[PDB]
Amino acid sequence: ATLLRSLALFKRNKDKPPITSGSGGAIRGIKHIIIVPIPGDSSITTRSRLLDRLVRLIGNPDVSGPKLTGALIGILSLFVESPGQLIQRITDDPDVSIRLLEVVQSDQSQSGLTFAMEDEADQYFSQSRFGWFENKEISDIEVQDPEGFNMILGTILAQIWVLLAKAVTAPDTAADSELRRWIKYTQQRRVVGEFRLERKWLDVVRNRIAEDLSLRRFMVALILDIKRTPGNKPRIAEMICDIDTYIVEAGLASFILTIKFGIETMYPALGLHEFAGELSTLESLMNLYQQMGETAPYMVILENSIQNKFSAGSYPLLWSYAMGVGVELENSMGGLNFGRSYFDPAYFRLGQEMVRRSAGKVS
Amino acid sequence: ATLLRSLALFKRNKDKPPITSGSGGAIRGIKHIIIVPIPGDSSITTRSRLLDRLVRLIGNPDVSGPKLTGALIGILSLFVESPGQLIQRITDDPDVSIRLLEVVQSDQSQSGLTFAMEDEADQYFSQSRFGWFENKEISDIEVQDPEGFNMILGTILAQIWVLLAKAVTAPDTAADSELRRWIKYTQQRRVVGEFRLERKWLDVVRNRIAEDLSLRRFMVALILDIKRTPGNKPRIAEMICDIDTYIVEAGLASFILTIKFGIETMYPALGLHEFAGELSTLESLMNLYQQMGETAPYMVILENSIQNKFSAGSYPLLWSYAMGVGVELENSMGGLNFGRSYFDPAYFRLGQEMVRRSAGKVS
Amino acid sequence: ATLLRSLALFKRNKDKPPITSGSGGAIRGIKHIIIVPIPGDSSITTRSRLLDRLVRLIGNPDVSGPKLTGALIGILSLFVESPGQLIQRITDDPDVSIRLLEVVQSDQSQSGLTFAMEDEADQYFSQSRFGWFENKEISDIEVQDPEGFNMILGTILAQIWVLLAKAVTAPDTAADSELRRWIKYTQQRRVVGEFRLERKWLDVVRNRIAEDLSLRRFMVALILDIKRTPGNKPRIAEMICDIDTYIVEAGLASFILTIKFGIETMYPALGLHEFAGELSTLESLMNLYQQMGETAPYMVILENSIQNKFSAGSYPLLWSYAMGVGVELENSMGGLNFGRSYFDPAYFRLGQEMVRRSAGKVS
RNA sequence: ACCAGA
RNA sequence: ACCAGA
RNA sequence: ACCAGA
RNA sequence: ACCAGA
Repeated sequence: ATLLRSLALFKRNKDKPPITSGSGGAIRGIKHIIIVPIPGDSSITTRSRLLDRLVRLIGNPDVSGPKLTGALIGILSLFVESPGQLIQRITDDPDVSIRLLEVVQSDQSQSGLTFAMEDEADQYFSQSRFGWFENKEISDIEVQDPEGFNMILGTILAQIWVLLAKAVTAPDTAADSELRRWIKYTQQRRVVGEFRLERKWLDVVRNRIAEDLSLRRFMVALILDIKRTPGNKPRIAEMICDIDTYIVEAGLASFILTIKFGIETMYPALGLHEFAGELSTLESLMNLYQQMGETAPYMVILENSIQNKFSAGSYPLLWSYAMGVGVELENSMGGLNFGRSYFDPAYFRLGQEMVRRSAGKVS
Repeated sequence: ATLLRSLALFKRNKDKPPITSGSGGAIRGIKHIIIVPIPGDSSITTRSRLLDRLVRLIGNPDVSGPKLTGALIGILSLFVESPGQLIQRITDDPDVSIRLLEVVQSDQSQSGLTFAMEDEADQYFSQSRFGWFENKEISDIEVQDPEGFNMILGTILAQIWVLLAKAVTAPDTAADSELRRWIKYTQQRRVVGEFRLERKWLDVVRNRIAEDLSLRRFMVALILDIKRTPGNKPRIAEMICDIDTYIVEAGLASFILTIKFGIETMYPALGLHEFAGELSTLESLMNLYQQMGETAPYMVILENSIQNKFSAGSYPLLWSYAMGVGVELENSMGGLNFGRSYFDPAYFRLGQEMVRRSAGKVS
Repeated sequence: ATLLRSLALFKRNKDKPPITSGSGGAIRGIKHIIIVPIPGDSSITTRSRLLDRLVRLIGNPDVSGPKLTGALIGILSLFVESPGQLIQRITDDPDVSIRLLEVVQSDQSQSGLTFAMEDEADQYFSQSRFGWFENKEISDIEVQDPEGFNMILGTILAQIWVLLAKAVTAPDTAADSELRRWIKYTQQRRVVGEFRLERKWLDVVRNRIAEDLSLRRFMVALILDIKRTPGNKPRIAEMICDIDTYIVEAGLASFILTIKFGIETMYPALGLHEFAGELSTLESLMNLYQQMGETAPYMVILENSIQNKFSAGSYPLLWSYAMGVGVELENSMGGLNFGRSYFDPAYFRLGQEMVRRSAGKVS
């Protein structure tokens, strides 16, 4: 029986994360200065004016790659006291150097904001192609109370964080799903229902989160910082960690649903010998998933190299069995597109057959 | 059998609370000064006058967000000696900074109360839209005896704490349920039956408890402080912990009733293989429920991010089975609305069928 | 079988008493000075005169809340040497501060008693609405022998302690039950049969014990001190612990009779699966009942928050089965009112059917 | 909450 | 999220 | 890569 | 040495 433990150790080394800290520092890329307009000063009034001048900055076809990513990092961190020590706390991206600039309110400037460069800010912040709210009776969302801005900012962030859930997996067919979360935070009284940003504003951001990678690394790594906050989180931060249950494991559902339907049901069609090698390369992917730490449900949001390893192509037979168990059990699995060049529908029909045979067949 | 314990550890890490104390302090939100008018001095007379001038403050359409929340925190803590060291004892909310001000009685002021700012208090405390008692022959509820005020304050609090039970779950259809608790504390002689605040006063408060989150964090976290009081509690505090049995787990009844009817009855339709994966993701939610501590029955009152995890959408088949067992056993389960996009009524009809088949069928 | 012990631990934590000593001291209510006229000096004569001037104080419509409760605490502790070190020994109520004053006899005062304030006592102690004995040929019950006063005080206390048995559960229909205990202590020669206080005197006290809560906490917590007295108790104290067998568990008979008829009979209709979940939430209420200690039969006399947990609404089916077994077995169960909004008479008729089927049907 | 209990 | 619970 | 998830 | 592998 010496072949067995020599086989299991063979799959616990080729299916092992490589050890690190071997690069001396000659892998770091050419940097890229990005511009994140942080809120200026203690006062609430200028950070509501900053949010107003930076939401309509995004709804603009004339904004670039870095100017839009720095605009989003500028508004995804307005919910904290002193956002400057949050951006440099979170960003460990090696391709983007944060050069973040303070924005203070003024009555001299055209937009109303200067940089702490009085009119140079007006070329930073400035009709049928400007993205804005759906109730476009709105002109400005500048307020002066703290709990007003806390509910407006919580409304704007709650429909940028739900973009992250399927900006990279189902970008085009995300419009119906993300509305069902907007309905969720409206009846929870988390957000205000009036201030729904339109299809064209969100399609700027959803296309942006999909097309660059350092914006997603900022959006993921602050979520991981929200989770570590021990006590009662602040209420926008609780909302971001509430949206997070839709963002985790988003793009690993050829692996999560393989576990949920192929493994956990335990039909008699797992003792097939053709699965016996593929239950071990799925056992080792569950050992690998929990030793990657808290960055493991985001491996395809962060789009690292290790999500090729959790792909269903390494277990093409036991995955198809789990799609057969999956679409026969739930109504919700009927909408899942599983179109791959390794499908083998003879085990998909064997997956459905074990469910239909075991209808009233208590084990 | 190495796949089995590798599977169970996989569900005891993705269904695990994240470890904390990783934020250095850069998550804390922008603060918000709130105004909680605490009772002034040792004497009973000014805290009955404070209760009188602050109940009718709430029945007013001209009061704001923070002024109403500070009015409620002002009256939900009048039942203790020195309420100032209760508010700063309870409030660990990061979005609200308590600036609490002492209120002393006077004969110079219009309302009768000054701040320890003689007439500035009159703009703080001051007909068919002013909410007040149903027997609106009442003008004032200022008294001078201690046991009188102890019964009037116990009457006002006992119909604010029953608002919390379903302010966030069934806000609109709470009017018939909360009356059945008002009838309970009338025949127990806990409250006085005359001083029933009307529909329009309570709909200010029930809408308030629903729409902001730092008021609920104060209402929850003093309940958790009432429970820790070892000996005989004071009688208003015993009443709050008595109302508490209706506030606990309020919004988790897709999980509590899944345990009560799906699990604990133990019909032969739990050995279905389609439930075998969903009895383990319900076993791990019972491990998670008791290691969250004493803040776990209030997770949807506090509206944290972990009540998405106890949702019935993660076990959509075994939940529907338990609604089928549930509505067939009790008359009371017929009023429960369970309308979700994952219902699958083929197991709801299988849930009813196991009850009807097992009518006189002792195991 | 890992779901089973994970289920049983889930019900031994949500159905668990919360741990205590977490309040630093900021729960304690506003105090309330009460006036308990203790007997003055060693001599027997002034404590018989104190009892005389304080029984007719209670039969008076002009006495208040605190003056009546302090009058009752004044006479419920006359049976001990030095009653002053009994009141401050018993009262751990946080809402009532005992300010107890010594009463000495005199020939200068109108009532005959001064305070150790010669005429100020006459406004403390002073016809068809004055409650007094039924044989209202009696003018005074002042005596001079010790065994005379020991039998008069034992007569007055034995019809105040039987008020406590159902002052809070069946207040209105207690007049026929409490007479059957007065007949019991008359043929035992415990009391004197002549000195029966009338309906109108006792309806002052029974309404008082029902309407305030700190009087019941004094009446309960001295009963618990009577029980701890090791040797032969004094004879009035033996009588109070003799009345106590009617005061214990008074208001828990939807739980005691559920145990007595539903559980202990062990008909074949307990192996129903619909009861199998409700025999475990009744098993855990028997674990909870004996770890609450010696204050557990008085939880609804003390009216704490934990008697909502022993309510029949948490086991609405197995309770109705036990009312069906109950009213079919005894004549005495026919008088029990069990009218609740969770009755489900299909198991009440199933409860009666198991008794009628098992008539001469020895197991 | 409601019965009977020397 | 929605029932009943002295 | 694609579903559903108060 | 030769396949497939978001």
